[PDB]
Amino acid sequence: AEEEESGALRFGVLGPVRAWRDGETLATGSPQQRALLAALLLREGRTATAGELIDALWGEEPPSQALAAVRTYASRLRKVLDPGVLVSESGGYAVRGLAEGALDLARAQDLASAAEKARSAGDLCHARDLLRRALDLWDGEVLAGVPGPYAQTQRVRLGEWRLQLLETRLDMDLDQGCHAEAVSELTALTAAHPLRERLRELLMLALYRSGRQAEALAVYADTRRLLADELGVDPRPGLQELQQRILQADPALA
DNA sequence: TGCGACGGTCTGACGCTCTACACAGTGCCAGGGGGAGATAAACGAACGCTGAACGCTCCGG
Repeated sequence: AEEEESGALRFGVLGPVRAWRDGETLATGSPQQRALLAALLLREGRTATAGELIDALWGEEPPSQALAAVRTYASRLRKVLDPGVLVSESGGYAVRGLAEGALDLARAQDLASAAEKARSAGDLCHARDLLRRALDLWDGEVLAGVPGPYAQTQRVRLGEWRLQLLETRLDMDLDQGCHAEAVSELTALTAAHPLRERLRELLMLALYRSGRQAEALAVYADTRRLLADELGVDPRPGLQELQQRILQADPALA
């Protein structure tokens, strides 16, 4: 609320895509219109051609006379948005005139970069606040209810990036000494994510430093059984190494 | 026709890499035809809301 500048236009892509003019929300429109807006936004104001926009929205099988569909989608964007924010260059469209902090993806990138810089500088409270601000950006699943293979690719990429953000965040939480909340939320996540090995290693190191051991090795046994049932292979050697060093009761982690 | 000579025509002028680069002085606008992009509407489609309605276990007086 402290950065609510007058005349500032804010866009939301990390969840359901939305447009905010000075605090009031705009009617984005149809799901394909929303996906076109997302495709034009994530390129950081780079000119995307109409054929590439068609490929991003629809993929391999477009209808024959539906370039005018993208034309009227862009016209509806220019209706909803400013006349000058969306510019037409070389037959394509680009969302220009965006100030800093306008796009939530760029804000997340800057927050992650600042968190990494503070990790390099060793500042725990500052990077903790930066990651707290970062996690308060996306609401629910990214790109909710939009079609297209580009939308699917962005969805899975940003979900994976959020997974690594949670991994780094909670590894730092185990570094600073936050046991209870970490154990609870990682139990919830591994209930949601059954085959994510990194989060389960985080559960192992968290429970080893929290005074709880039985459910830790129970989760580990379930992990090996499910990984053998669904894949037929052996888990990563780092998980076995950390479990072995847990078994010998090494006081370095404690 | 035989003669030299006069002349044009035509050809290549061993092999490779290490190296290896680019190329410069004199007109001007109006009228008209097409297709690129924005517009607002349109015919058809399926997308939702309406809970209703059928049937099940159900705790039960």
